[PDB]
Amino acid sequence: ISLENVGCASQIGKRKENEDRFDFAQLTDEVLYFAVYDGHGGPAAADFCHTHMEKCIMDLLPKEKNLETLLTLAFLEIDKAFSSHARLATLLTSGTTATVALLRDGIELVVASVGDSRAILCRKGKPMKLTIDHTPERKDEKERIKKCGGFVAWNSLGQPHVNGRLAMTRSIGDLDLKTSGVIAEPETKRIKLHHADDSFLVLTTDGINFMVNSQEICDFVNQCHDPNEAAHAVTEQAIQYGTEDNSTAVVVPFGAW
Ligand SMILES: [Mg+2]
Repeated sequence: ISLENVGCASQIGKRKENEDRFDFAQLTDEVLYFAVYDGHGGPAAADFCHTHMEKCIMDLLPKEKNLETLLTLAFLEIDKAFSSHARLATLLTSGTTATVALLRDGIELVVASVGDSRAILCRKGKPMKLTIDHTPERKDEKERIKKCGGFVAWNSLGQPHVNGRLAMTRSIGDLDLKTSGVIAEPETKRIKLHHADDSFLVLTTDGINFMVNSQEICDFVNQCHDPNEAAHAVTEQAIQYGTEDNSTAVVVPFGAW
């Protein structure tokens, strides 16, 4: 897996600020990192994650061999550190998704997420979704919101929001909703890559996600010669469909690219 062929694109769109962050790096000889963070309420929370995630992960790697466990601890560590940082005034309502992929030894893929940023494995030409959206229509998420003293309010567009404010049920930051069910504990997915079958991994933010489903995302990517082109093609398509949000994509090529 060569990081020199990863594609990335981040387009601000019709917003005053780009609140998306993305990154990838080689953390150790065995472990590669890829992440998108889709901010809301100001970029503070996404930028924080973008600034602190590598080190938080690298510190944990000699202590935790289980990548799913590691990523869970890391997300909670990062949220704890962010909350100290905001405390010490819009920062109290700054929040972010976080979708983090670790790839160990070129073959063991672990994805941890809170929120609605997607990670899609293209396996044998078909989308395999490696995240599930943390949104208020989800039965388990609904139930935990009520259990912790939050509630769901539906806006005039028929969209559900936690306490009438937040469209997702897990995030980093959103400190005012951390005691009402909006947790930083991620869900994780583990998959063994198969380099004959597996074509790429694509991470996307809501500027894309609101415009296209995950099959359409794979479609855009597959019509492109390289990941770099693919990553721009995905973001530009979202914009052409009239998206108003920041649009960010990371395309990581695998054996079957
Ligand atoms: Mg956003």
